[PDB]
Amino acid sequence: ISEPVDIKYLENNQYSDEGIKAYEFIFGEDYISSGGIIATTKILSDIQLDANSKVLDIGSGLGGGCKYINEKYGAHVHGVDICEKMVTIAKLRNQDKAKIEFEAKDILKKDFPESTFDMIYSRDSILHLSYADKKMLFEKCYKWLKPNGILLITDYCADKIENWDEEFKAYIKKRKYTLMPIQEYGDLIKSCKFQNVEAKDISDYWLELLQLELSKLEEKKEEFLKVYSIKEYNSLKDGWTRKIKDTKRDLQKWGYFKAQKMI
Ligand SMILES: C[S@@+](CC[C@H](N)C(=O)[O-])C[C@H]1O[C@@H](n2cnc3c(N)ncnc32)[C@H](O)[C@@H]1O
Repeated sequence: ISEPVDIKYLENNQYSDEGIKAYEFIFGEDYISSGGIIATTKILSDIQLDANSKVLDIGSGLGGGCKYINEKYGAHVHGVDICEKMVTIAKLRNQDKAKIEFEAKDILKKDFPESTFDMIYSRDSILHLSYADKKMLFEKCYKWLKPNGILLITDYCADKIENWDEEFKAYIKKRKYTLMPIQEYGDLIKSCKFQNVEAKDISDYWLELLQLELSKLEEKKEEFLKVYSIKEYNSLKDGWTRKIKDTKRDLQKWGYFKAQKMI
């Protein structure tokens, strides 16, 4: 590992208990990333799997994606997340599902046998890894996939650094994200031998999601304050305000990546 993820920093900041619950409010139950179940439905709309398939979710969070994939396809699903408190919640909320497993571990410390998974799936999680660690992860993913297996990712991406301003640099620093442009990210995946690579800019869709997420939040302000704090309310509102502004100027981007292991 080049740059270990700062687990304690994450737990104390972006993924505080209060922060996680605030994300669930804005995205919907079981989700802490863009679009919640809405985006998940769209992202998986072309994917075909069955009850005998095996899927890895890298950065499984509270388990929404795993629940969805298992519900839609009946697949065996294995979610990995570095954050143990999340994994604990994911387990507690999915005790009914024999084909869903969650594991608390840094994905970079996981080893899976060659040809384990029909699909490797990751939603806004790889942004936590340094460039070198992204590359190491993609090389592992290539090994872990079955022949013809699919890698399917959404992730935050960015413009070149010379166009970053102080407020954007501050956000990146606060989040400990490592972002890069979409086509560079696609190139990294290609360099690991993946074929049929698609590296697509879905920022227009991202903006659609952000706008409705924010308007619903503001409509429900008084309700939010009954259960959660004004601090978390303003954190969400200001955070979405800046994401909307920064995607409109092409600074913060949403990338979609699909690739296939071909022998
Ligand atoms: C923005 S959340 C998204 C979670 C989930 N995919 C979702 O859509 O709700 C990013 C997740 O990546 C996880 N994560 C960060 N670094 C990781 C690593 N090295 N290995 C596994 N998970 C990691 C975090 O703990 C967090 O749950």
